[PDB]
Amino acid sequence: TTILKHLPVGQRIGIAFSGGLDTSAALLWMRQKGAVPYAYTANLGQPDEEDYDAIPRRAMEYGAENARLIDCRKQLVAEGIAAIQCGAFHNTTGGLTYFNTTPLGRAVTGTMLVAAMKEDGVNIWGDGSTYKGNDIERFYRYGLLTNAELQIYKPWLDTDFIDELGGRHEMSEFMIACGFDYEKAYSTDSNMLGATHEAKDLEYLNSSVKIVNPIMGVKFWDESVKIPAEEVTVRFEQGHPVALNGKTFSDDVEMMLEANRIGGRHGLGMSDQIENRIIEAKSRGIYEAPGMALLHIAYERLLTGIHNEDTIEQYHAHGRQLGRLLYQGRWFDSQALMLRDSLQRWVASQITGEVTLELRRGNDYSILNTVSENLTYKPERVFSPDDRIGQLTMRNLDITDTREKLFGYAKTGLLSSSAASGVPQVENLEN
Amino acid sequence: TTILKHLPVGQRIGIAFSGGLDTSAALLWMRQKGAVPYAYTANLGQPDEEDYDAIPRRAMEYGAENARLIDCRKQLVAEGIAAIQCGAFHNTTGGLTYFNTTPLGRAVTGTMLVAAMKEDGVNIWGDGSTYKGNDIERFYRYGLLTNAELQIYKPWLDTDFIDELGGRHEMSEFMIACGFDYEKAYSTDSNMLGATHEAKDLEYLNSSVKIVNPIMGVKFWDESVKIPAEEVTVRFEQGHPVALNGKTFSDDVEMMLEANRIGGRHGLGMSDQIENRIIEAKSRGIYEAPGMALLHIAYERLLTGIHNEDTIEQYHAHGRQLGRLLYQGRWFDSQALMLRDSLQRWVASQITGEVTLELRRGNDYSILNTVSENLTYKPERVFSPDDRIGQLTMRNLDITDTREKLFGYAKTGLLSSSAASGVPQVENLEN
Amino acid sequence: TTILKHLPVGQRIGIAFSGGLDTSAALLWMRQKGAVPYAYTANLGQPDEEDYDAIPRRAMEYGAENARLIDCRKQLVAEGIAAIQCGAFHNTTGGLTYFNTTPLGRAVTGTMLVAAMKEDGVNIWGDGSTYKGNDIERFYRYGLLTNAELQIYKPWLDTDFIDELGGRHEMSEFMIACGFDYEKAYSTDSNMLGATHEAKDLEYLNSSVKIVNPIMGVKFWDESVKIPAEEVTVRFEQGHPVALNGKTFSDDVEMMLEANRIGGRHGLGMSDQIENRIIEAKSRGIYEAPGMALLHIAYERLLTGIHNEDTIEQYHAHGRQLGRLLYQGRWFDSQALMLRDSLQRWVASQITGEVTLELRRGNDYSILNTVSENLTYKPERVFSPDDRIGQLTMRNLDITDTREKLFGYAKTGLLSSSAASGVPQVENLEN
Amino acid sequence: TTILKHLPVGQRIGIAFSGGLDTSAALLWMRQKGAVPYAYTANLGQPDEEDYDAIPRRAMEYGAENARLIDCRKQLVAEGIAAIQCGAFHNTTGGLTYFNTTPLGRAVTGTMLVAAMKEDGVNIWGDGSTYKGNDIERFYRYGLLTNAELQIYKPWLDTDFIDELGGRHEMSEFMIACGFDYEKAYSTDSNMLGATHEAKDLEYLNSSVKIVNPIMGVKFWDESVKIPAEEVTVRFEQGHPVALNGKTFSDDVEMMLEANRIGGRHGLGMSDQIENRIIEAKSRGIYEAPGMALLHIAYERLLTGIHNEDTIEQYHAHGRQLGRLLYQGRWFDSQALMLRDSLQRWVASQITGEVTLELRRGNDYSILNTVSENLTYKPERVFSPDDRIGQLTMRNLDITDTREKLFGYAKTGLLSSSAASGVPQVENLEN
Ligand SMILES: Nc1ncnc2c1ncn2[C@@H]1O[C@H](COP(=O)(O)OP(=O)(O)OP(=O)(O)O)[C@@H](O)[C@H]1O
Ligand SMILES: Nc1ncnc2c1ncn2[C@@H]1O[C@H](COP(=O)(O)OP(=O)(O)OP(=O)(O)O)[C@@H](O)[C@H]1O
Ligand SMILES: Nc1ncnc2c1ncn2[C@@H]1O[C@H](COP(=O)(O)OP(=O)(O)OP(=O)(O)O)[C@@H](O)[C@H]1O
Ligand SMILES: Nc1ncnc2c1ncn2[C@@H]1O[C@H](COP(=O)(O)OP(=O)(O)OP(=O)(O)O)[C@@H](O)[C@H]1O
Repeated sequence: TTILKHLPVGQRIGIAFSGGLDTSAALLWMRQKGAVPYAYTANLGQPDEEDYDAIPRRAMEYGAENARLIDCRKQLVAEGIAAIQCGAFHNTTGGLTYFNTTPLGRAVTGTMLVAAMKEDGVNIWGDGSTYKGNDIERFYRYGLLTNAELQIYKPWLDTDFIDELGGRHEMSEFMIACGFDYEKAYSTDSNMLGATHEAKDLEYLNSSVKIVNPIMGVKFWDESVKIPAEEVTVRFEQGHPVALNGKTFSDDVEMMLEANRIGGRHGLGMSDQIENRIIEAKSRGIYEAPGMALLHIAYERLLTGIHNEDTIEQYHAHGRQLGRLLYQGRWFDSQALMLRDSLQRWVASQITGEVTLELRRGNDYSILNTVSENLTYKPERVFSPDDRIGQLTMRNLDITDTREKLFGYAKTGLLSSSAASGVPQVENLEN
Repeated sequence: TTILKHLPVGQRIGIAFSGGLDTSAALLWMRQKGAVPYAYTANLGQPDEEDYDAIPRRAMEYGAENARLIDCRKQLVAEGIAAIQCGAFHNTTGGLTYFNTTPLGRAVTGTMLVAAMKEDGVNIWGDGSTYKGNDIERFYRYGLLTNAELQIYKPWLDTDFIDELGGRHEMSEFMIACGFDYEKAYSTDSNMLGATHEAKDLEYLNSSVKIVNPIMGVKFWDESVKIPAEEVTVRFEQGHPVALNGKTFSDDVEMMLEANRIGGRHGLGMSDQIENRIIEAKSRGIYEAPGMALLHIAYERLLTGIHNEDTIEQYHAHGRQLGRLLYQGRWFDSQALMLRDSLQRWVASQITGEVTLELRRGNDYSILNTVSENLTYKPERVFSPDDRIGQLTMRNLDITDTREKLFGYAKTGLLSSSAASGVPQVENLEN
Repeated sequence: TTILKHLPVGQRIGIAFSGGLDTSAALLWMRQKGAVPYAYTANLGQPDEEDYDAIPRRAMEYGAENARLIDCRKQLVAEGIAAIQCGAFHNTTGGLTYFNTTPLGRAVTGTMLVAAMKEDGVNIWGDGSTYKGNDIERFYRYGLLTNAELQIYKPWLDTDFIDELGGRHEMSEFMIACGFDYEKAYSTDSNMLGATHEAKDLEYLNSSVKIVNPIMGVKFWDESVKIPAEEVTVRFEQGHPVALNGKTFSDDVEMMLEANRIGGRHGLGMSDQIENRIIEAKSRGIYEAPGMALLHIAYERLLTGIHNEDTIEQYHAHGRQLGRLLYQGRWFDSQALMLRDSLQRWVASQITGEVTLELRRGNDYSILNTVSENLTYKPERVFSPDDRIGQLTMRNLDITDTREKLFGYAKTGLLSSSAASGVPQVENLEN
Repeated sequence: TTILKHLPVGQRIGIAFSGGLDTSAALLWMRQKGAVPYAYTANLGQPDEEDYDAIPRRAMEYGAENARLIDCRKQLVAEGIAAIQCGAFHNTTGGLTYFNTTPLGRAVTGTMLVAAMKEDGVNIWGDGSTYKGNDIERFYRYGLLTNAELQIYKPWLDTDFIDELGGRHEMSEFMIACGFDYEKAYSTDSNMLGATHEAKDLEYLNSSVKIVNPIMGVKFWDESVKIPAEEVTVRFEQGHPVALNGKTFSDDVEMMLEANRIGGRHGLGMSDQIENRIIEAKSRGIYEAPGMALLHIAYERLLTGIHNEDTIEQYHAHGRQLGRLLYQGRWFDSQALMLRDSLQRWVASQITGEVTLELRRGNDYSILNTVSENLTYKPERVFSPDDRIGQLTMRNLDITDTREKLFGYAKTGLLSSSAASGVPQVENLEN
């Protein structure tokens, strides 16, 4: 089988080790019960993490056979930039978008840590994501995709485990009992692309961003917090974000880190979404992604000045589709690769230019300038009145056909046959 | 022919009379040259219009055989609400949307004024839209659609006319010469759904919202302008917006007028778009639509809590498609009616509920509450760990197929065959 | 729970009783083991069924508390006609289509039999579909959709059951042992809309239609079988198929039965498809649907003469999407209803006319005539050379933008910069 | 201007010279009137053309300054194969498809002949396509795309020309008068990918394929014509068609020529389509494309055995969209390149395998075998009954939401609240 319901005694088990209580207690438990756990910690540039190096040490202290720190920032930022280039975001509300930051983190974490484990001769994976969420499924697909012989063991869904220790307090009393010493209004996941806040009090639709203490930006909704308007420039070269406020970077990680600081000072990008889980039930989250939002705005502004209507519609439609696949843990499936590759090659390749913005609070900003060697937009941009008259006349054929259709629809009752207005009246409950 | 290149002497000609210099001079000229012009003015609830009644009088004074004021507010608001229900908006940049307010105005104006003219035995139409824009084509389609025998005469594209008087000063000197007495950094069109600002200085991408004196809201970008945060509630009943801040209205026109005041105090909805004209060339505009934006945000928030993923994706895809048809002057074509009707019946019908927002400046706002008897979202909402294990296992078949595809793509060079990362590397210029 | 793993002793259990060995043995077993089974047989107009009345009698003989025959033909044909109107078919190969006949049968069977059971105070359902196929899931969704308190019991996935009797021979020896007396190269499912043939020898891609003994048509691939060319006319009225060869019918069931005879004499509609199961693994089937195919061809021919390009594209795109939802057992989900309703109202409503065809063997036929009061097509159908010149000239703006894009793509290596042909060369493995 | 209304005396004019009466008379006339015409003939592998070499000679005899024969077969076949790989076909009726053969011919002809002309210092183009069709616009876009300074001169839309000689007889009397010596039920255009038949008697929907004398295949509808069943194998390697009946070819042109012979003996691929012109009016045509059809069938059969559901849906949707762009003369526009490139790279690259078919008459054939190293389909292809039970159970959340929606739709009147059937009844004219 793929999913082992019980602890594989004596077997080498890889654990995606975050360092929290859940994985610490599970690691200690798996060792105590006879398994040989190996710890793998992903450096994802978590904004509230200042000492990634201490994590593998705690894993060793708790029983890990070996513990490694895998740096995933470069790959994370590369995929985040690809998402920006593809507009691979689908959970939107009134124009505010969730930038699929956790989905991106799992795609890189799931593949890189499993590759690292297979490299160390480890073919069993364990991660603390619960059986009720999206993550459990994302890690599942990316892992089996990377290692065909990968088997999954999640002690948290093992009777023997859940039996004795099953709650937070249960795990804490367990650590104490094992000889080792050692709560918000919501849970937070984060990486350098963004932070998500969900569960607990955020489960209630009457809670709001007001109970959140943002970790990548300021509380822009608090009028007492001072936020000076700020001018910012964002420049792209062939789809690559290369300069912020005229400064370049040694690598994309440093660029994204700076994008985060700029948007962070304003709270740019924060949204509140009710979304659909992979298991077709809804969930609610409050999200942060200051740098992604900054790049996304500049990218789209350039896009509107550089590409034609049909190409921009493909960016939107293929982008939304890709966003859903990314969210489902299918970022590397053939249908996703095809959409991503096509958008990167034909849309992003031409995105060269610079956008100037004035940022104030949250999502309030203004566009101040747009420049590009590739613009198809031109001020006061060729044809005569007579050329237009002919073009207008060529429309008569189709207008006549449409007029006949309206007559036919009125006849069959879809449009009111009695409309002393001139405005066709569609016959449904709303009109 | 349909488009008459020269003035039809002695013939009754209908003129969409706005009251501006252009149509005033044209009316006087057409009468002077032998035609029998009839004036029709549409009451569209233009925000900067306080005396619609005086317009037909000026038409009479300038030579109109008869002049009528056609009230189009009810139809305008009805179509605007339908657009909200259908998310019929397509020009977006970073989540900021143009609400197709001029397109909606033309659809109602073009049909209603032509119906009024045909009613008075008038079968020739003239309107001052230039031969370089979208409007000329919108009025053309809606008119011929409403009156099969409609012929078009636009003096502004008549040699005899353009010859003598051809400029603004030319027309002004013409009025004076005819015995009658009588400039911004951009041109403005507006109706009660919104205001558009384009041309002149706005043709330059280095101009911005800063040179605009908004007519439906405040200058939220001016830090010296004081804008108190404000809580607002918006309630829908079966897709119909029925209450604002707990108050109902005698009709939808009054509701929209109030929505405008609420969003106006904050500058909600304002955007800057580079878009594609019907003639496939780009144009730039700065837009206002405070009430539409307010309703749009609340509607979408409810939508995310009430409908499933596939239904919401149809709202987005069909909505964007509909927005483009609306923009092209095809709001009543069969393909548009089908999308609009389907969305009104199956999506809007279930949109019942109330959304509470906190508005600050421009597009900076927060969602404070979302309630609905039709929510499918439920706090802490059924299945066991074992149920999930089986569901996860059912994925293996497709994961194996995908793994084989990745192998095949690496083999054919689409993915790097040499990737010591674990993260598949797509082979294109961006990666 | 929803799915009962073990027999609910003493409880009333509803069984979708087909009369085959599987359900006969299961019914006898469930009674013998203490449950109180009720039998429900759906009359679906199975082509190879001549005595539906005897089925409930055999159920009574085997232990059914009560047995009913539910006529589902009218609903089946109504849904089949809706599918035709919506082009709700998605498994196609070289233009040959699977008409989703089993999916349609399950939607009507699953809802109607469950309603019948709930009517008799029965709230547990059992059906013999295996745990490896699509059907098990289709019946599951339609049942719970119709009865919220419905619980599922499938003895075939019950250890106690599978234990003792688990094979065909096991069940046969069981009947004998219980006091009652009593194999092709593939399995067949069928209803009056079509017949499916799959499994066994058809699992192999080197098998073909040659091993199939069609039950709704002749062996058109056998040159020794004589098939006279035949002229046939098909007439629709507002989307409803009303006449075949000039004759009308007392109801749609009789019309479909005649459509089947006409197409059957030729083998019209037969296809061989490799498709994707709901569980994302592939399956292979050989299908028959002579009447559906006949109506589908005539409907589409009229569609091409009556509706415009955008409307026809929506028919194809929304139709394919709907076909997939139908196949998944989601024919009544909101996203499906929206697509189906929109197509029926705006596309089908205008389909009035008659198509004449000459049928020969299999899918070889010719179109001989197409007539319709609603045609927008007209022989030698308005504009001048000068009108076209202007229209062509209006294209220059976009052509220039496209030329600049080609230059940009060549520059970035997507198109060959070295092409002494004039034909742009896309840079990928295929060119 | 771009389109010259009158003959540019003394100027070098390039003429796409087919050799027919129309271009022969125009060439002679343009020389006689003072222009300096250059002739360019495209070798497109026209099936009914046995002496392409004589064409430029006749051009020289009629006054051409120089005349060249440009071989376009290789490029034509390359683009035709790309279309097959992308399923770039959109005019379909009952599964029968028009393979966009003229659109492909114009894309190669328009670009290659203009490049040849610009090469000879010729910057004015003339072609005999009428102002009422699609071709005039296709040649227009491909030409200006290839040569920015290209100007168009079509004598057929020149008053001076149309004045004196305007009809066929007029042109014939003209040739005689100039010292040179020298009708079906429809017009035919053709190249090695296919033949189109339209106009004249085919304008009437009561005409049929029976009045057509096919030029690429036999009259399969004539029962007296003997057509022996034939087995054929088609093999692809990474999307490239490489073998037919086990034989390979020196180049793709020879392969396509053989594909044509094979399908031609049976009349495979012939269809009758009512379609929409670029100018939104309908037209009718009868088409031949035996080789394209043969490759298309084999390609799709392999596609169904190799790619997953989402990837196949993209092939269909993106393919149909691409087909429309191709038809409009936009085969090289950015939105087309993006769709074509994505499909070639991610779908076609994996199409390796062989399909065996039995061809009889017209579109009647059977699939006999399908093999591929890349198949994801496998006979008797992993999961247990318990795994399926859990997977089925995970559906309850969404089923409950859907049940609530049905209740809501019944409440708002979209579904009958009174349905003693169990089958939800959609409330519209069709049900
Ligand atoms: N930086 C990291 N390195 C390695 N593994 C990690 C890292 N961050 C998270 N994980 C793994 O992912 C699991 C889930 O993450 P986390 O506990 O933060 O999520 P959550 O908010 O509880 O949501 P869910 O349970 O749905 O995943 C952790 O138990 C751990 O196995
Ligand atoms: N309220 C109205 N009632 C009747 N006709 C109107 C009204 N508003 C505008 N029109 C008609 O529409 C024409 C175009 O409107 P307007 O002059 O405001 O547009 P514009 O900004 O110049 O842009 P364009 O020229 O592209 O339309 C006017 O010349 C007039 O004929
Ligand atoms: N006419 C009918 N009336 C009632 N129930 C039926 C009828 N036809 C089929 N069924 C039910 O559907 C079940 C599955 O049908 P059948 O055995 O014909 O399918 P199959 O070819 O074995 O494929 P699968 O197992 O995937 O359904 C039967 O066991 C029976 O419960
Ligand atoms: N092989 C060729 N080489 C060069 N030019 C060609 C060739 N075939 C066709 N053309 C050009 O295309 C024009 C149109 O082709 P043709 O006359 O065959 O089309 P048609 O059936 O009359 O339809 P339409 O007028 O709509 O193009 C010809 O007048 C000629 O200029």
